[PDB]
Amino acid sequence: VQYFQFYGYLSQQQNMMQDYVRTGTYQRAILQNHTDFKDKIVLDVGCGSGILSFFAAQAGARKIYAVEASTMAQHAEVLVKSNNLTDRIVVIPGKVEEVSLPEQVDIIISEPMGYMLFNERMLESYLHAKKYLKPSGNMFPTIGDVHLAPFTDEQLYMEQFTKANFWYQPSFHGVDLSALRGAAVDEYFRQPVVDTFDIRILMAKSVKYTVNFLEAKEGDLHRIEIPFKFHMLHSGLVHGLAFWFDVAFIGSIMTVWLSTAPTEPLTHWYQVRCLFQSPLFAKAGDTLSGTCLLIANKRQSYDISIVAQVDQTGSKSSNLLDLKNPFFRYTG
Amino acid sequence: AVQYFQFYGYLSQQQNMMQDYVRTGTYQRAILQNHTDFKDKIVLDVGCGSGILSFFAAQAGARKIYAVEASTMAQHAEVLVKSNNLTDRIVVIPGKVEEVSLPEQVDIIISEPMGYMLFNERMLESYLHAKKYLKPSGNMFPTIGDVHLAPFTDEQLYMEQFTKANFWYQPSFHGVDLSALRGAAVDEYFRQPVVDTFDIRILMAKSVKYTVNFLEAKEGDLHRIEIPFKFHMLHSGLVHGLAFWFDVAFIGSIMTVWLSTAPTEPLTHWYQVRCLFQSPLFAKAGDTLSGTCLLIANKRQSYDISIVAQVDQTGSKSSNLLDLKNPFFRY
Amino acid sequence: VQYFQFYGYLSQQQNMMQDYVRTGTYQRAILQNHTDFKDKIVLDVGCGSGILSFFAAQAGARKIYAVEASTMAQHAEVLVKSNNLTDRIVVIPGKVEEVSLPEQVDIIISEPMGYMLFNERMLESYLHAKKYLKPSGNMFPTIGDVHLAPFTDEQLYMEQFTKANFWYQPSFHGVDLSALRGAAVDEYFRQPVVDTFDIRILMAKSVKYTVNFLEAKEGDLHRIEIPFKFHMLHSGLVHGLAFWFDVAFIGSIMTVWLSTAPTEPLTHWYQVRCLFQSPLFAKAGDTLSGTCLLIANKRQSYDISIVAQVDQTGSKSSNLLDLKNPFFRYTG
Amino acid sequence: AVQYFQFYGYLSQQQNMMQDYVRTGTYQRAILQNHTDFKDKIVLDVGCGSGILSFFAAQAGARKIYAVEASTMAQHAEVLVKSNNLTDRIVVIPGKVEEVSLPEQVDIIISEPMGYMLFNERMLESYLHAKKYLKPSGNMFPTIGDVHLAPFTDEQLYMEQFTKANFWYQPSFHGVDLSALRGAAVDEYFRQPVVDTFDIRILMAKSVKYTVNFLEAKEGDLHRIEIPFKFHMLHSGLVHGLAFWFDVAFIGSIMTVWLSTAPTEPLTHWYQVRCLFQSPLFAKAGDTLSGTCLLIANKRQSYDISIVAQVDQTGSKSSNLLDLKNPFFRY
Ligand SMILES: Nc1ncnc2c1ncn2[C@@H]1O[C@H](CSCC[C@H](N)C(=O)O)[C@@H](O)[C@H]1O
Ligand SMILES: Nc1ncnc2c1ncn2[C@@H]1O[C@H](CSCC[C@H](N)C(=O)O)[C@@H](O)[C@H]1O
Ligand SMILES: Nc1ncnc2c1ncn2[C@@H]1O[C@H](CSCC[C@H](N)C(=O)O)[C@@H](O)[C@H]1O
Ligand SMILES: Nc1ncnc2c1ncn2[C@@H]1O[C@H](CSCC[C@H](N)C(=O)O)[C@@H](O)[C@H]1O
Repeated sequence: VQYFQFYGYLSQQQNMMQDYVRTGTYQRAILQNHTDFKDKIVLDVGCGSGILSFFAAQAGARKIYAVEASTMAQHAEVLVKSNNLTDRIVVIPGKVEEVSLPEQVDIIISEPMGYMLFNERMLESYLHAKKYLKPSGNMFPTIGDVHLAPFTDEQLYMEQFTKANFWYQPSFHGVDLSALRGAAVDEYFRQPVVDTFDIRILMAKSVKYTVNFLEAKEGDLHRIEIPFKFHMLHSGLVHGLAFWFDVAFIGSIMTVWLSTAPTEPLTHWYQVRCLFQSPLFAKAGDTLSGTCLLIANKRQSYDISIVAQVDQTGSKSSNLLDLKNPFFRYTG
Repeated sequence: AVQYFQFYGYLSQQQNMMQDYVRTGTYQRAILQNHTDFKDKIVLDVGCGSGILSFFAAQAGARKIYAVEASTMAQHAEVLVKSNNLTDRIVVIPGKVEEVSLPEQVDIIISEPMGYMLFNERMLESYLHAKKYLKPSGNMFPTIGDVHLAPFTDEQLYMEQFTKANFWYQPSFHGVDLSALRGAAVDEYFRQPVVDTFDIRILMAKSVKYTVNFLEAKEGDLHRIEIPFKFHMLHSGLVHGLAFWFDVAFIGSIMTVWLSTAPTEPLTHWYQVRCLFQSPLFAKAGDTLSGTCLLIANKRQSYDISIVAQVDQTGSKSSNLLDLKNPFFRY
Repeated sequence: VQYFQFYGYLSQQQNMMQDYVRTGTYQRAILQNHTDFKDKIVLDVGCGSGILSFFAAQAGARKIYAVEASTMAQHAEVLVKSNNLTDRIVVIPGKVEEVSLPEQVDIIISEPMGYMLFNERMLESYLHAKKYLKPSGNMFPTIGDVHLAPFTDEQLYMEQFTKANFWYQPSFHGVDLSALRGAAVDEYFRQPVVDTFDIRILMAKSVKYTVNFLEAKEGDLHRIEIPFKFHMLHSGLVHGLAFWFDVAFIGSIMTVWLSTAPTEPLTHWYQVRCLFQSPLFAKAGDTLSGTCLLIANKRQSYDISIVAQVDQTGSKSSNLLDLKNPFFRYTG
Repeated sequence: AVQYFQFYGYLSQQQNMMQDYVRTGTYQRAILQNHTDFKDKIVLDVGCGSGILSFFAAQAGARKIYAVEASTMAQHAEVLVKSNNLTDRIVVIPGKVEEVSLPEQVDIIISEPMGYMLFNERMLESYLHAKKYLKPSGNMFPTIGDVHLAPFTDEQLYMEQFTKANFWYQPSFHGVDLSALRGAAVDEYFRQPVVDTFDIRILMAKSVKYTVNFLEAKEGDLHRIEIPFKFHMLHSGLVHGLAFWFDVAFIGSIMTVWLSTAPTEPLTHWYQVRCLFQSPLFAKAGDTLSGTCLLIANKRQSYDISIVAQVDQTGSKSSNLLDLKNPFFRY
């Protein structure tokens, strides 16, 4: 509930700000689309530091309502004063779903993307605020693609068992821990892995899943069924699925893309890998079918259910992951 | 706290404490080498986690061990009690020690309730709370706890933190002035305790110690903890803040056994904790550096931490707040 | 059979030579006992480089027969020539048990000590050569003590399981290896550990076992029964037994000791630890009883059988070790 | 050799080869990615050890795999075949490939018969021997093997080895002259191949490669192996000897896959092998350094290795023997 404490620290805000791909692209998108802003009314949902509102101001917006739920709002307000933008940017402390704007807006801007795009469940707030949009008003970003794909990583699916095996000692300071080995394995396999990777570990082309923020409703995000049918370009043991995302700022003048793909430069979102507990053997030619099912939970996250089978063999694999507790493997 | 008990509910977290040999092994050495403190006795383990301390209790020859765990871990602990044929003797009791009801009074309580700076997490309150089940002449493991503090010089540390805050002194970041929050940035980062280890060379005075005798302290003593100090400086330099570590003593019937987190001793998972002054104090050898640490307990289960210090000679004062909720693990 | 190749390399000879405790003590022992040598006849069994014969020459021996089985003999001969000792030192290529000396000798010198003293089984050659000793002739060294004692080392008994657990992977490149986990554990526990250690890991005073080279027969070394009864000075988990040895040069003038104890400086013999596969819990006061049984085998070594029980509990432990394949844990 | 087969009889030794991911993983990639070379075929694994290559064979869709192991390991391999339900398809056959009798001819032989310098251990002879069970148009894994060699400069190496031998140039060691064997000491140590890795910067010329096509070579070809070379020097310096590494290619029906032990490639358990000259040769850039490696097979299952080299410009020759029986593992 109070993960807003997390967003209160300037250090956390700094982290996002310093992601040049993230913050630069946002700026590019807005100023390169100045007509979507010149003397328009704006809603910045979750402004934090304010940076996005400050960009909307650069592009000529008349009025920008910058809503922030955390105590980061106080510093947003201090910033609007020293920049002398009190005439154009209004900070509103609170949640979008609880505060009241004095006016309908022309465009909504926000950076509500989490790991796997959906993590933190802020996109539901983004959508929630369409209640303030003027009809035919725009949203920045406008759409998001989630990509997923099969990977082969033997060493990653091995770290998992090497770790768990602490619990396979028959005499730790004289205690037999081996009865707990199974539960340890299970814990590590419930953890989505956060780092990047060589793109060569991929075994099929991604399949994408599109959310259009102009059309989608707040409740479309409680249950995200991602059906997949892969056509394996390479033979090997498949150790799980890799996920990444792209967002799109469709402006009047131009479409700008902010991509978090293994191919584009690295961002603070890295990529997310979900291991299978049973590797599937596939060969080039085969189809890897299943569905990835994302079920919104109480801890502002998603229960991930991944069912996959190789159509030719028929051998199958099913895994359940806990997105609120990931493993950050990124070191260098 | 809901998040605190979820934390110790992950096997990975229990494994990490267990994997710390110095900790895990000292406890065993403590328990086993004063077996008389256990042989044929009734034991209480407060927050037994994996169950590891109660097993050591069983090895010493205890008769009955009540192992209270409040996390999910309760269930995993009981599995281990079965697979080890200690169903005999180890009764896993799910819940908080405050809330459960043991059927009996105990000859000795054992526990590992320590956090960074000794007091972090505030489990010593629970540990002392459980004294209500302690018999007269009943021992405790640990028995006492010394907190040590000493002034340090480490400019690299100071710059490292300072330069982070100095992100917020920019005249235009993508054409945006952040300098107004320059102040607030320094405040926040320097509220952070740096957790890592260091070469003892960086220390500039014998440490003052603060002793808490667990046999005698009430739960409410820990609500306000006031640590005065007087450092007789031993080297001239910039004083960049304070380093904190703790020792713990298992005063047994046969032997005392220490578990230390001193920078001079072998490294543990607690590492050491340094706080930083926003601006270093200048001190000469032979000078006196004095002040107090105030540790006010709070709703949210920390720790509002205050450190005022002044070089008496020059009257150079420095006051600091510490946000134990936001450590900077520099390792 | 042809481990004599090993002793052919000058590098291997150098290694022993460079052990200052070993080579210095030998020298000290001989010259400090010059009367045992002045104009006496000597047999150096396994002279290698010759170093010991060269010491006997320094102490005034009339005649020294230096027997060497390996091709190291050729270099021994080259060395006797350049030192100009052809008059006093005779190199005889071959085994003691196969060559023939031209004469009975007054003293036998040799360094036939191996790991745990007995390893390599050269002491049987040392004893074998008593057939050349003049009655009331002496032997250098004269006696050896083997010491053993209980130790506590949790981390050492843990390396063993952490290693074995490679074999506890359910899917290594897709193969389940776990059926072989037991045999892996067994292999590591059959391996005596060679390094040194802090003496504080000891839990009882050593018990010694004495061989007197003046009296012992070649066949007393095929079967070495070492009965032990320890009185635990400390409480803890006992993870096996530590072994080390001492030898004694009992001269007319003086007894010199060459000690390989954890307390004396480190030598190239280090110390040998044998882990139990089941740790025994003991407390100060308790007796740790059992026998260590050393049974000479085909690979010029010893099968070690260690039976131990704690008398108070009655819980017992039995282990079998393979001395021809040790694990050298010594690094720094 | 009795000692060679005892060596691969220890699980620890099999584990060490398996743990080498580059090796173990390249083979898998090789087998699995040209599955057609296996799908529904009859396979021979020569010296299967743990059984690991035959399992990959099974995964590719083979029909019958004859896995010959000569060590104790035969028994452990069969255990794994049972616990994996591949009793179906993997027939463990104890003994040497030379001595056993397979009931059938095979569509493809697979093996990992490589040692340091490719040829060490001499198992390529066994590998090629097994061609007698190979059908016509039958493939082999690996198919070919390139040996690479190139001159290197590394004075630290040269001194390190030299200073060891210089123990034997002492006028009196505990009053004893060893200098007479000074010569013989240098001989011995410099017969040793140094096994470890190195920065590619130390190499002074493009490597010449020596290709052995396994599809075509008879067992007796490997008895005398003569490797001529001509290095067009690329830097002036002291030439301290030669570095040797090998690559191996799995020429499949779908793809070629290389497994390299190049100093430019990721490190493997074979590391790289350098030989040392007793005295370095001096060479200028643009100079030609030429000579030959002679590798004469011998009773005792090595390797008598000869290396003569001369800087043509100056006529500076250097001849060396290499004792593959005595490597100096400098890692
Ligand atoms: N439901 C909600 N209502 C108001 N603010 C919210 C919110 N959910 C998340 N936020 C805030 O939105 C911020 C998201 S991080 C984005 C920071 C800033 N917009 C930037 O682009 O750099 C956090 O500070 C968070 O506290
Ligand atoms: N008030 C309380 N009542 C019961 N258990 C508590 C508690 N406060 C903390 N704990 C539990 O006690 C454990 C402390 S960590 C120590 C674990 C274990 N005794 C060991 O030595 O490794 C955690 O599992 C935590 O969940
Ligand atoms: N049975 C035997 N007959 C002759 N020489 C033997 C032998 N058994 C072992 N040796 C030789 O004795 C040597 C033992 S190492 C001792 C070297 C030398 N005496 C010194 O003290 O430095 C080896 O060189 C070995 O080859
Ligand atoms: N001539 C021969 N006949 C049968 N097996 C042999 C052999 N020469 C060597 N071997 C065995 O083949 C193995 C080579 S090591 C390779 C092991 C396994 N194929 C892997 O890839 O990991 C050893 O176990 C060795 O004992």
